[PDB]
Amino acid sequence: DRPRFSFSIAAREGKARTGTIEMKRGVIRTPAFMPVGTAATVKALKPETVRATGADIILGNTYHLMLRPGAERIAKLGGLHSFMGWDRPILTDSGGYQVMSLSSLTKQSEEGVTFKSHMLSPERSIEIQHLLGSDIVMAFDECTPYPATPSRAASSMERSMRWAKRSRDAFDSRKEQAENAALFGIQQGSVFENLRQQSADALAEIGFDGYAVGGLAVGEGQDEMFRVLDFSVPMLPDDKPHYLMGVGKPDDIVGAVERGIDMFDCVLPTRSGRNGQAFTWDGPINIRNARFSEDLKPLDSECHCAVCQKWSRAYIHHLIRAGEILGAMLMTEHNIAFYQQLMQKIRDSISEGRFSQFAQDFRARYFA
Amino acid sequence: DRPRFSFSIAAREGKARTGTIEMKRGVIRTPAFMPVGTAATVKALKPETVRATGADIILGNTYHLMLRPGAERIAKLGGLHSFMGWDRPILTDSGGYQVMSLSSLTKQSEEGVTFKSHMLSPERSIEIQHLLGSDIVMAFDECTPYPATPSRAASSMERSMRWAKRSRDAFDSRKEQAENAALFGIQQGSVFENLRQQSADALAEIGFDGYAVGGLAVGEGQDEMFRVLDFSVPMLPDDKPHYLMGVGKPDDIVGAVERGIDMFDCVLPTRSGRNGQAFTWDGPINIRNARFSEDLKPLDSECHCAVCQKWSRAYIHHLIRAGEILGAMLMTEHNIAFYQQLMQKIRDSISEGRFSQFAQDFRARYFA
Ligand SMILES: O=c1[nH]cnc2cc3nc(NCc4cccs4)[nH]c3cc12
Ligand SMILES: O=c1[nH]cnc2cc3nc(NCc4cccs4)[nH]c3cc12
Ligand SMILES: [Zn+2]
Ligand SMILES: [Zn+2]
Repeated sequence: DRPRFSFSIAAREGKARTGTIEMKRGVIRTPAFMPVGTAATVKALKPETVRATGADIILGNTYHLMLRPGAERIAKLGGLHSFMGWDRPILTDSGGYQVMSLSSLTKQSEEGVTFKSHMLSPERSIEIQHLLGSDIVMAFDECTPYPATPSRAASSMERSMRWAKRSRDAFDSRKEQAENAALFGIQQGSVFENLRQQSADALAEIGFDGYAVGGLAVGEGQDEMFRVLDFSVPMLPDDKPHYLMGVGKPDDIVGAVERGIDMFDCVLPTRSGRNGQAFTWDGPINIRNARFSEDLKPLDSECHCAVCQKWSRAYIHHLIRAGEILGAMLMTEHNIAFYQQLMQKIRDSISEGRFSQFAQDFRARYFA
Repeated sequence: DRPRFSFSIAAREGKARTGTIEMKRGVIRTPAFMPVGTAATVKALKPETVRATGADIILGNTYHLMLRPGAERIAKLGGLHSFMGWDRPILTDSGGYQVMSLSSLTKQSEEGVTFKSHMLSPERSIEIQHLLGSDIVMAFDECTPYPATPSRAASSMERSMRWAKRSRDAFDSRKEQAENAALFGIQQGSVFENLRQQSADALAEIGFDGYAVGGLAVGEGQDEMFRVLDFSVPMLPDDKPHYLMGVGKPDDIVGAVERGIDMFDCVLPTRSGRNGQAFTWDGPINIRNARFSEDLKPLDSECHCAVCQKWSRAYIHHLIRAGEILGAMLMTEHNIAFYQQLMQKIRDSISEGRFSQFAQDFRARYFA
């Protein structure tokens, strides 16, 4: 039987790593991309389809779920896995990020955040994630807005570290959760090296199963994000997974792996898929464009997904233009599959010591 | 290799029949329910899922398709079957019914109907259905509104019979179509027995592969519809399929089979599914109802569909309330599967000479 949590690194190249996270509900191949489940569903996909794309784990947003059906109700119904029909690992977010993003009349304090649906404390967040039956639980933090002054970034980071300790204690106080789930801490500090160091030190002292880099992908742009990752990731414990929250575009993922990131999530493949954007190895295309109206080729010429085996650009163009549900289904399946194929190529190239070459080849073609 | 068209009756009970239609693209078990494909998709379902429910044939609406992408474009892309990924038979409607329903500034004449997208003649309709690559082609007719005076019903029916002859000639003039597809005529005459007789006589004189009962399910109600079917269906050639257009609710289907109907279509399982209505053997339920919020039972206790094997009422309730695409997917798959299971029970009971008993048992439970 698999352990609660075991991260093993099988191969390395520079700062990049490939390996596995073993958990009770399954094995996660790293670097990993986690499709996002909002409101207990990866939009427009049955869980079996999500698995068919290659996903080992999904991210469950807790924000909508804690509102409806409610964490308690989901617990009564047997937990999130049973509820939505996904039996593999689920990483849940804390709910606090989207509270700041989607709620109104929010009021912050040292205790937590109070909000009106469109009080969430570290303790309540951990409890909600428990009630959902989360496999990987995120500490409740505060994502510092960008740009931030050094003073405000420091104050925000310091609060987040206090909340990280509270998250740790709440998690540990619940026997069933502590024995069956894992807990990740989140590094803050904006773009400031000294604050990032203090945050990493605080998190490592508390001790977590994995470490996220927070406070990025919030408007700073790729150059600045990469610059911050350059010094921030080496501050985290090497022997634990590194999770870059909310990232991202294919090129962002490749660059982040080059800098030591092991885990990713974003709504981009799902959300932009329903909007008409399809990822290809020659860069993204918008299937709504009239140039695809009679194009019999698949979305991507090399993609192994079921959509590219069966349907043409012309048909998917028609579906998206017509507002048909099947359009969203096909675009989303392809995009998630593309992301998983990207992760597989990344893992294989690191394992073979040719990831640097892959990154170069990928960029040359993707941006040709 | 299968013939262009062969209808064989394997068993009978009263006016009810069960058998098969053999065509080049596949065999159709009768009595048959045809899921409706609007804009080249059965809403929220991949074709493989439509087939998995038990469907042998789908109905392709031509109205939206002749507007976008256009019949000519679909022909250039290889035809409707290739376009949407359904390789089994497709019955196409003439496009005229929805022109009267969905278009504005329509102008009728003996030549056909002129309309503004939100001239369609018998010849153009048959050509469009050819360009789509239809297996069963519907004659272009006029659905007389209800109620209709005897004079207006007569004039409308007479025009429809003239259009039926024009449809026949257009179909026969095109070698590829005449050799590979079938053509159905449509009986009109409103609720009037003498006009129904004249219409049946006219259609039989022209000669068709199958005969539809038109002009019903247009507001008359079940009692009146059944009364008209009582005298109308026996007027049609016994050795050819009988198709009741636009029907319908499960009880309507059962009663229509009792009166000699072999083929059905309606948007009810697809459309009402997305709205929240789920069919069960104990009658329809609306999954949005709060009473289902914590109900762990499947949509129906006996249903063999994949949805009822995997997901609870509680989950589907949540999805539909949240406006999630997966909600529409699951509801539609179940409803279409329910309809196919109904047709299977009908076919089996006729084959076993116990259909009368089945109809009684069905109604007693469905309306309990
Ligand atoms: O520090 C963080 N803490 C907890 N959750 C996060 C989620 C995050 N998502 C993004 N970027 C993606 C976006 C989602 C919505 C606006 S930007 N950056 C993120 C940072 C954090
Ligand atoms: O005589 C007909 N001719 C050609 N198409 C039809 C389609 C039909 N669909 C219904 N009823 C279902 C409805 C669809 C829209 C409003 S009622 N009745 C129908 C009658 C006809
Ligand atoms: Zn693909
Ligand atoms: Zn079912």
